[PDB]
Amino acid sequence: EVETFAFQAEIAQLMSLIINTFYSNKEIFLRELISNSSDALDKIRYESLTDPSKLDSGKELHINLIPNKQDRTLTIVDTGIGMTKADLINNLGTIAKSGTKAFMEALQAGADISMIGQFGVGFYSAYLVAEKVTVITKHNDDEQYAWESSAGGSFTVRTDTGEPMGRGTKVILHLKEDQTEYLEERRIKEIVKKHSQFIGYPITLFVEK
Ligand SMILES: Cc1ccc(C(N)=O)cc1C
Repeated sequence: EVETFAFQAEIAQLMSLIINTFYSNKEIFLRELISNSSDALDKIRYESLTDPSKLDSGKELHINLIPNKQDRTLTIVDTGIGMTKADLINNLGTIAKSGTKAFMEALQAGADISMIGQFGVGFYSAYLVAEKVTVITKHNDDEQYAWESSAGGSFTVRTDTGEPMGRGTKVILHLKEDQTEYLEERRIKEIVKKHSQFIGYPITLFVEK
């Protein structure tokens, strides 16, 4: 059972701008996704300070980066708070309508795409490098769901029958053919060191056979 939804017009416009604007500094997508993971880990940590059972679904608070050259995917995994089905549908837990409005006003006023995270819509920078994004998520208060979009104005949500996650979010980037540098260990290490050096959770870069 797959449900297909239309993006709000403003979010579709944000995604088309990200896909179509000439902008060479694409590597910032990874900083934005890691920042979102850190924010989600902060939320479950805060909840656990008054209710330790919030971590019954997993005590470890971490971020994993998993490149797969055979599938041409880069996956960002975190054990943060996750997202309910309602959160997924409501722009992955963001205020993306008002954030897009502010972002595009900033762009016409001199800003560049790298400042997207200051407007709460950094997730959509994934489309700088990915032709399709799949988001698998599990929140303590809901079941495990898969969101997916290749842009083009629509996204899908379905219950996920894949590997149970316990709690957290996996962002699977199906990379564009010309963006495979983001599967190379030395390139990922460079970006993490440049942009994510002060993230307060362990970031483990997995290696491949
Ligand atoms: C937009 C978004 C996507 C994934 C996560 C996460 N890693 O929980 C958080 C946000 C705000």
